[PDB]
Amino acid sequence: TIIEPSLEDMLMNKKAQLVCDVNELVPGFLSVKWENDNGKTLTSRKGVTDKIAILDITYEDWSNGTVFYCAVDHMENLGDLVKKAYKRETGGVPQRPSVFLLAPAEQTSDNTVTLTCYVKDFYPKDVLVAWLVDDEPVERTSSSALYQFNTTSQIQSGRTYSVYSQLTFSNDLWKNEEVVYSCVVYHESMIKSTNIIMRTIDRTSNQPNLVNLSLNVPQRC
Amino acid sequence: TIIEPSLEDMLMNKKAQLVCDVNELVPGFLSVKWENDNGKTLTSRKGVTDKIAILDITYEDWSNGTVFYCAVDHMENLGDLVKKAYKRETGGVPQRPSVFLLAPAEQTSDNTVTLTCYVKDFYPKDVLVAWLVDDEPVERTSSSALYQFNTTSQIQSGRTYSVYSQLTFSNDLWKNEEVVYSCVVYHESMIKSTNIIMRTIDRTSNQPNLVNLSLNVPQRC
Amino acid sequence: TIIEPSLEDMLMNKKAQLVCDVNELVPGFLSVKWENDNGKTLTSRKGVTDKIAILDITYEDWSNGTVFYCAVDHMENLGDLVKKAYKRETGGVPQRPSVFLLAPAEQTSDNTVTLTCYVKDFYPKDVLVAWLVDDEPVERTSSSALYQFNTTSQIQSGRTYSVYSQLTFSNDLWKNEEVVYSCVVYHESMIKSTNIIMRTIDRTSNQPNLVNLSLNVPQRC
Amino acid sequence: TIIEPSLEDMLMNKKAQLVCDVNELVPGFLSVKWENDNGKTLTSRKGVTDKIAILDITYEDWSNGTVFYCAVDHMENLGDLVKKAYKRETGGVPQRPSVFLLAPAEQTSDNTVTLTCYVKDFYPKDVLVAWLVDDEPVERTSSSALYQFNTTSQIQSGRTYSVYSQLTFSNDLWKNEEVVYSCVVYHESMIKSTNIIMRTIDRTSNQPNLVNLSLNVPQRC
Amino acid sequence: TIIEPSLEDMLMNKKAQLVCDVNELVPGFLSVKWENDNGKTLTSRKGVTDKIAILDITYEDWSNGTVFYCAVDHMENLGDLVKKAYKRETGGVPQRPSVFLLAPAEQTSDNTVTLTCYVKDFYPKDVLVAWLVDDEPVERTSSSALYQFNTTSQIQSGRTYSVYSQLTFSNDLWKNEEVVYSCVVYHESMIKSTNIIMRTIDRTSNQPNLVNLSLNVPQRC
Amino acid sequence: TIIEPSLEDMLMNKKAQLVCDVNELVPGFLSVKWENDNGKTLTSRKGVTDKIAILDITYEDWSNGTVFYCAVDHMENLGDLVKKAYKRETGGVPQRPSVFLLAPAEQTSDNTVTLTCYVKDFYPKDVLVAWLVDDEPVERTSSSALYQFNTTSQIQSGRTYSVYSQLTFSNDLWKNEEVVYSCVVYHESMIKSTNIIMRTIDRTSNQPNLVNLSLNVPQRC
Amino acid sequence: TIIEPSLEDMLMNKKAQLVCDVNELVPGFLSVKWENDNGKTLTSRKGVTDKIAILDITYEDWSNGTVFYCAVDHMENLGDLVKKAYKRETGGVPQRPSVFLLAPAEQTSDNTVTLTCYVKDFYPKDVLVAWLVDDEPVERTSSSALYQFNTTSQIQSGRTYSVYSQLTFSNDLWKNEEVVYSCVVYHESMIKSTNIIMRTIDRTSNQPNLVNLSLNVPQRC
Amino acid sequence: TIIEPSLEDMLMNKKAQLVCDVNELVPGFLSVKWENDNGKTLTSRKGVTDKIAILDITYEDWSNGTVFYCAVDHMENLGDLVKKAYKRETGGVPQRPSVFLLAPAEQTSDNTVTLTCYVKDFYPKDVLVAWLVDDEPVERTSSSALYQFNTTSQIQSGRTYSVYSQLTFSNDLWKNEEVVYSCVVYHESMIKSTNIIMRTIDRTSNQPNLVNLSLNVPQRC
Ligand SMILES: *[C@@H]1O[C@H](CO)[C@@H](O[C@@H]2O[C@H](CO)[C@@H](O[C@@H]3O[C@H](CO)[C@@H](O)[C@H](O)[C@@H]3O)[C@H](O)[C@H]2NC(C)=O)[C@H](O)[C@H]1NC(C)=O
Ligand SMILES: *[C@@H]1O[C@H](CO)[C@@H](O[C@@H]2O[C@H](CO)[C@@H](O[C@@H]3O[C@H](CO)[C@@H](O)[C@H](O)[C@@H]3O)[C@H](O)[C@H]2NC(C)=O)[C@H](O)[C@H]1NC(C)=O
Ligand SMILES: *[C@@H]1O[C@H](CO)[C@@H](O[C@@H]2O[C@H](CO)[C@@H](O[C@@H]3O[C@H](CO)[C@@H](O)[C@H](O)[C@@H]3O)[C@H](O)[C@H]2NC(C)=O)[C@H](O)[C@H]1NC(C)=O
Ligand SMILES: *[C@@H]1O[C@H](CO)[C@@H](O[C@@H]2O[C@H](CO)[C@@H](O[C@@H]3O[C@H](CO)[C@@H](O)[C@H](O)[C@@H]3O)[C@H](O)[C@H]2NC(C)=O)[C@H](O)[C@H]1NC(C)=O
Ligand SMILES: *[C@@H]1O[C@H](CO)[C@@H](O[C@@H]2O[C@H](CO)[C@@H](O[C@@H]3O[C@H](CO)[C@@H](O)[C@H](O)[C@@H]3O)[C@H](O)[C@H]2NC(C)=O)[C@H](O)[C@H]1NC(C)=O
Ligand SMILES: *[C@@H]1O[C@H](CO)[C@@H](O[C@@H]2O[C@H](CO)[C@@H](O[C@@H]3O[C@H](CO)[C@@H](O)[C@H](O)[C@@H]3O)[C@H](O)[C@H]2NC(C)=O)[C@H](O)[C@H]1NC(C)=O
Ligand SMILES: *[C@@H]1O[C@H](CO)[C@@H](O[C@@H]2O[C@H](CO)[C@@H](O[C@@H]3O[C@H](CO)[C@@H](O)[C@H](O)[C@@H]3O)[C@H](O)[C@H]2NC(C)=O)[C@H](O)[C@H]1NC(C)=O
Repeated sequence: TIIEPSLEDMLMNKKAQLVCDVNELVPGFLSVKWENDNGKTLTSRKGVTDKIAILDITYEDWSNGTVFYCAVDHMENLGDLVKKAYKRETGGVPQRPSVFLLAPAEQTSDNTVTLTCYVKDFYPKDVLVAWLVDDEPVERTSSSALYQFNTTSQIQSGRTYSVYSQLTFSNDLWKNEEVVYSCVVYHESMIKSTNIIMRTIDRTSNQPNLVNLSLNVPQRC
Repeated sequence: TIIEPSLEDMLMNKKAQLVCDVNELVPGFLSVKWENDNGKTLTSRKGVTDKIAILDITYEDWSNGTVFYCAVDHMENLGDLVKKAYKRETGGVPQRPSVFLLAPAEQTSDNTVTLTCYVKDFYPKDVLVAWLVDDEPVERTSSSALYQFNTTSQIQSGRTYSVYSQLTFSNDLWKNEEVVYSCVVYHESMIKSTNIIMRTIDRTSNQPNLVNLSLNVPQRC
Repeated sequence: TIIEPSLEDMLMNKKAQLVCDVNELVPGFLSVKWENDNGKTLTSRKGVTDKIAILDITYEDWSNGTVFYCAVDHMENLGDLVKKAYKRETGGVPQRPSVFLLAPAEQTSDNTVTLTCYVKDFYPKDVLVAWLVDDEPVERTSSSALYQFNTTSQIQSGRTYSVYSQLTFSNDLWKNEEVVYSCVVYHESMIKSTNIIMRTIDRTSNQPNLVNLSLNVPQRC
Repeated sequence: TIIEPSLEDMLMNKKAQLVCDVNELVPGFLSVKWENDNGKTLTSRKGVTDKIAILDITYEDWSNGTVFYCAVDHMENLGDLVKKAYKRETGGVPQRPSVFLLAPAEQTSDNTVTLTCYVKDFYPKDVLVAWLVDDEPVERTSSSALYQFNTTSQIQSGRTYSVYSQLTFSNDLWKNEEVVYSCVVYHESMIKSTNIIMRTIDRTSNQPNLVNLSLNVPQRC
Repeated sequence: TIIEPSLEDMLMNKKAQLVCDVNELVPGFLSVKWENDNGKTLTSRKGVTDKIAILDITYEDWSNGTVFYCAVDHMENLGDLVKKAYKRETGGVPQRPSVFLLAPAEQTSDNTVTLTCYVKDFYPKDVLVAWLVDDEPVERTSSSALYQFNTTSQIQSGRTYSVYSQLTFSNDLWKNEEVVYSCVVYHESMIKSTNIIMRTIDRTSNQPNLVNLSLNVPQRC
Repeated sequence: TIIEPSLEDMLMNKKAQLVCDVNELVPGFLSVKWENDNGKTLTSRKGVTDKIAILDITYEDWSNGTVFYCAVDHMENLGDLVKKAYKRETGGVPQRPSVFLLAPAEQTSDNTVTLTCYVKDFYPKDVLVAWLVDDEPVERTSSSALYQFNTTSQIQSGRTYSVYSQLTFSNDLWKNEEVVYSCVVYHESMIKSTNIIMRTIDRTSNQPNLVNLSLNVPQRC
Repeated sequence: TIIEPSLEDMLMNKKAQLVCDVNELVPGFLSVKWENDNGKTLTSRKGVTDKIAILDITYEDWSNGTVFYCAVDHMENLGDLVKKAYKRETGGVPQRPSVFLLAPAEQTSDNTVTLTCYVKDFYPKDVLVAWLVDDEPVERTSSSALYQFNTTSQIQSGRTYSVYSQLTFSNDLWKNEEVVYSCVVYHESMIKSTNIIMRTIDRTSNQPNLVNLSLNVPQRC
Repeated sequence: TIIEPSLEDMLMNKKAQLVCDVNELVPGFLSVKWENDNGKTLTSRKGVTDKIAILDITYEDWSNGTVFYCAVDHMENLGDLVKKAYKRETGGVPQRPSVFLLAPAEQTSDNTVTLTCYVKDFYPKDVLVAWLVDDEPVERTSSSALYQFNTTSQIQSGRTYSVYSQLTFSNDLWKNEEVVYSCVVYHESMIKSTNIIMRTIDRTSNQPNLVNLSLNVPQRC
């Protein structure tokens, strides 16, 4: 049995859905159930399949740290109860991440270009990084067959966390057209206002004085 | 009797309040009323004073263009009815503004510095502009009124519009802060995602010059 | 009844014309009148229509703060008298604005560029901003199709005023790169010398420095 | 049970050791065993504890892709056999990775700086990265409480990989006259490529400059 | 008897005064007279001394080319009549000048600098050149004592004219300031919109790039 | 009767010719005469016409300040004597001028270009300015109509003077021939040394950028 | 017996002195003599010593190529006659040289700076090169002891010749004076106009864009 | 009798030959002889003709300053002995020479370009300079009229010396955007010192550049 954490972007609307899927498919299955910590009857809903239980959760409970239980009641497995739990690590006071958007270091001869948004020192583990091309998400922009965004794992030093996000596209488009790309960070520290943090960049508006020199001495004979 | 349009900032959360103030204070007053276009009985609420009527409106009605009526029913003015209306032009497809964040142009001497945020070609006439000093609203932060900001009036052309916004503060902070400022543009062209357009100027570092170098001396032909 | 302030540009010749238009057109009309503060018979002139009253005012009176009165004497409205007044505030000493010419705002998405001329703190409200293409006003050469200019309203911080003005044209003309533009500002604090202040821009300015090289010296041990 | 891949740095001497650890510690344990794919008796050695099996492997087998098997023979678990294996993904050919040193990310809030090393593409999933400070990787009187380094996970696209690694230290050391930092990358393609980043001060005029180098000079004493 | 042309700056207000001074002072004098071409009685007035005749002339007459006559009627010289004439060449249509601001000319030996404003190929011979420091005339400043300016004669190449004008001051103001000096050119052709043309110059305008760096990277083998 | 000062270029050979022309041509003429200050008989010569008197003068007399009187002795005018004088102001002590050669300010659009020569602070007040295209007088080369040039009049500030000289030609030549233009200033402040001061602009090459590199990988610990 | 060619600088005044000195001092001496090619009596003068014979020569004869004879008539050597000759190579039309002034190549800290003047392809072998500092000869300047100058030998390729002249002084003086230097070449092809060619140089005025970088790789152990 | 100094290039192998030629050819000749300072019998060899004496010398003697004597023993001249000597002044410490490559001298009139090599300070007054293109001697497969090289004499200020050398060729080859020209200098105080110059073009934007470098890299294979 596997559970999926509620989507962050939606909980930034004070609502979301916590689904619990069942993996014990080797034997038969009977029904899913969503219960409370005390075992009280917690109202729930049914998903596409009977092995999937959906539960609507508001920001109040999610932030407060309340723990819910998803259980499987197969006729053959009723001898035991796999009463999984949704435990959220709480405590501490949120720390605001420090976002840095780094320009690409690829040279002209290179084939593709990558933009990296790096965020450091935020305590709450859950975060989300998205990208915009000019002012529309890359996942929905018309030009979406040549952009590839990804996010790495979280590296923890002390009580805080840090991650690196990425977005890659062809060098020709980087050096041909003129648009502004933005890395958008969703984090809990910014719930009071905006609910979001952003950093923008474009080729023509960086103007870093530069000098490039390459020396090859073949030493050939 | 004067009405005030709902605050866009909170209407982006799909809810808001339309308050109705009464100006005919020269004679006495009896009661306020909030009705529909057809004159039906439209549920309302009461503000601090009896001359103030509050009405809760969702984004559905506001965007659809439904018109409400606020009326005054003074015992002496009952001969007539000042049944004001809230008319909000609806028009057609919106347009996404193109924001530009223009940097200061003053010199080392001037006592003050000014950041300009020009936002152009947004068809709907409802727009809001805020500023963030480092990551939090400039209105509330460590700055004890050290930061001031004001927005100009709107320009028209075609069926579009345009506007500027300015943030002013002493240049001592400008050259001894090492922070990142940002102009936030609340508009309804991006109601499908984020609901905000940002442009930022980063001062956390100052590496104006860069140099790259490579040197291969293959010692084997 | 609506009044129009005397043109500043004309008043930079120590002459102008204060026109008085009548808005109470729902009933009939009889005659216009231009009087003094004391109600004395102040000589006036007549415009195209009987509802338009022209009054010639010299710089002496306008600067001194003298107040004139325009009245309507309709046969039916003679019971009352809507004796309008023209009052220009004059409490202070002028201040010289610091004009700045900000960075160009290009957008290849629509192939258009806009240049912003910003006027900083100046006490007296009366100001006027015009544009020159090379050495003649933009409204002479090709304004009919290529160039469009506009100016916003004033924003008052303390006792002083600021205003933004813009000029917009195609980016293809931007690439001509053989045209210096210039914004000229008229204001009352320059009456002693030339009545204007000028600033200029050119397509080529504030551009970074880049040097790229590759060398292959084939040595021969 | 759990196995640990052979060290890449050691394997750059054409030898290494593959250790096999046992995790089924809930019941007792009897002996470890290291066998071949066919089950033949493969000579092995014993480590500090009986639950640890060490096997010496040369570069020939490791590169060829030969698979070895580690088995546990507990007196109670003899009913079954957990004959784990060591499967290495081998295909195509090594791809020369390009490594970039990204711009530093200063943060005056806590007075720290971070340098990033980004290895773009490399087919085989095995890679190692180390940081040098004037040729002083770690424990060389500097890496005690001054410099910290970590490495992220692998992000895969198509049939290639990439990774980031970071080095963090206080900005006080970042303001020294000149210090040489390097990011050596040991990859199974015998790369051993060192990329240098330095902070230099212009001599004729004093201005901060950031220099990047890539000496490939194969000069050896 | 010598005549003085009307001031151009005043005539940019459509008014001026043509003075007639008498030089035949060796014998006595009786009275001055200002007449028309036909000898008709042309009204005039008198100045400080009886030998000075003032005549008010408007813009129309001056541009049209009308010629006035100044005569002396000494009791002894009445035998003849020295009927002076004011002839102003009219010719064809005007031309505009192309104003240029040439390079500065410094002298460390004498510790002084000089700025030149060159006007090129304007047809009408009447032109005036004035200087501004920041936005006010040089002749009226706290530093006006240490500012010297002058204009040369007119060199006629073909049908057009050219003349040079300069401004000289010490080298310390030049090095240690951020003032923008401007040369203003009044001329008849540029009369419809504004009466003047302007240019600007600043110490830090055209400079060369310079990069000077040194490096020492102790590798090891 | 009018006199012409001796040419400076020839007096830089310590010899010259002082010609005396006669203007009283309304009546007849008899003979010219060249005398001394004391009226003594000063030997002279005869020019093309009897009304022209030539007198050979060396540098000694010219510099010393000696005067000479040219007189007309017409049979009818013998009643009086128009005994003109050649008075050359002398005093002070020569001051060597400073020469500045100012490059053209024009751009690639206009079809004419101009070079400027600014000579300043020459006390004797006797200068001559010439131009050389390629070490050849502009007036004796293979393109005379293709080059035009005139100098302005002196402007005096204290006891010194200053002048401007201009050389004008088409913009096509300025981009093609790649020659070395120079401005030659004849003055008496340096008779002891070379009698001229030159300033040159060289256009025989165009290497706007120059890079210097040096490597050293000592192979000795 | 040794002869010295007449000075050129003075031959540019159409006069000079050809002196012949006697070296046969081992025996006694009687008298010097200056004769013609035909042996005719050529008038001469006597110098400081009886062994030195001076002969005044004009530029007409010197250019024509006439050969003179200087002879020694010692009482003991009268048996023979050492009738030396002054033969000038006059075999073609003069060719004007092309002079190039080269800026110093010293970078910094070199303690010395050199200025080179290279003359190219002049036919007549006789030429002189001199140097001027702020337009005053180096020999008779206040800072004469701070400057050194020298001229190399002549290298003949075909029918023409070429030379290199040099001027060396301290680097600090080069970087802390802001003066203008100039190399002046005296040659015969320029007798028509100014008798000389001249090139000028200045540190600040001549400053193309440049980049200077060095890289030591101390291979320490 | 004339002698020829030993070749420096050969002496860079610690051996050479000192040839002694005889000029007293007017009378007969008998035999040559090579002796020591003391007159002792110093072994020698015979060249093509009897009048030429060859003597093999190692670096030891040549550097030490030993002086040899060459004598002629003609049957008629035996009355005297013209015992020539080979004395090389060598009393001082060697100092490294500094080599500069001055700016090219382009003469488009003749379509030629000359490069200059300048050796600034070498104490031993024996030096050799060679030019090479593409790492090939100018006299190797490049000795045709395509290239021409020469060297000037030596100029000494005090204890040191300096020289100039030139290489001339048509500028058609100079327009080839990539060729390497080098100076190699042999001198006692060193062994070899190369200095290359190239004529490249900026890759991103066309802008010719002139590069100059001195790769001291041992690079010995
Ligand atoms: C580099 O990054 C890795 C990955 O974040 C760091 O290892 C991780 O360290 C954290 C703790 O800082 C581990 O989380 C938890 O640690 C506590 C320690 O008491 C433990 O009780 C929890 O059960 C949990 O393990 C995390 O699991 C661990 N991850 C891995 C893959 O090792 C590492 O410390 C970082 N090193 C440096 C020098 O920054
Ligand atoms: C410069 O900006 C000003 C302010 O936007 C422009 O004036 C405005 O021009 C628009 C053009 O459509 C006017 O729209 C009109 O609105 C009234 C509202 O009652 C409507 O009845 C008309 O049919 C029309 O839609 C707007 O009123 C007007 N506002 C003001 C204060 O004048 C001005 O036109 C701009 N300059 C240029 C050159 O366009
Ligand atoms: C931002 O700009 C706006 C527009 O200029 C400022 O609003 C203006 O503020 C001034 C100063 O308080 C107001 O002047 C007042 O005018 C009334 C008469 O209308 C007079 O009775 C008062 O004594 C005072 O002089 C002006 O009316 C007001 N205009 C508008 C349209 O609101 C605003 O204060 C600026 N600063 C901000 C918003 O922080
Ligand atoms: C962003 O980076 C992550 C790094 O994990 C990428 O996820 C990984 O993508 C690779 C390549 O598709 C997956 O490899 C696959 O592994 C399975 C066995 O686990 C194998 O059966 C497949 O044939 C293939 O080799 C890898 O599993 C997958 N890992 C995870 C945790 O998802 C992700 O695809 C990257 N996304 C973008 C947009 O670049
Ligand atoms: C700008 O340049 C003009 C032209 O040189 C200057 O005017 C000239 O100034 C000089 C020196 O004061 C005058 O010389 C003297 O004039 C008086 C009066 O005629 C005479 O008695 C003296 O013997 C001597 O010649 C010169 O005449 C005068 N010329 C003109 C046409 O005014 C002018 O002063 C310069 N501007 C400034 C601010 O100095
Ligand atoms: C490099 O420069 C040297 C400069 O000396 C050139 O050597 C000189 O070449 C000229 C060629 O005409 C020689 O002229 C000859 O002079 C003798 C009398 O000495 C005369 O009898 C001949 O008829 C002819 O005029 C000159 O003597 C000679 N000088 C020396 C010292 O060698 C050399 O040729 C130049 N080489 C190149 C490749 O440019
Ligand atoms: C310019 O360069 C020339 C050539 O190097 C310099 O001429 C040289 O000057 C030195 C003296 O400073 C002479 O050295 C002396 O030579 C005599 C024998 O001739 C010897 O007895 C002395 O003890 C001393 O060594 C050297 O001969 C001479 N070389 C030539 C070729 O003339 C000249 O000094 C430099 N400076 C100037 C201003 O010309």
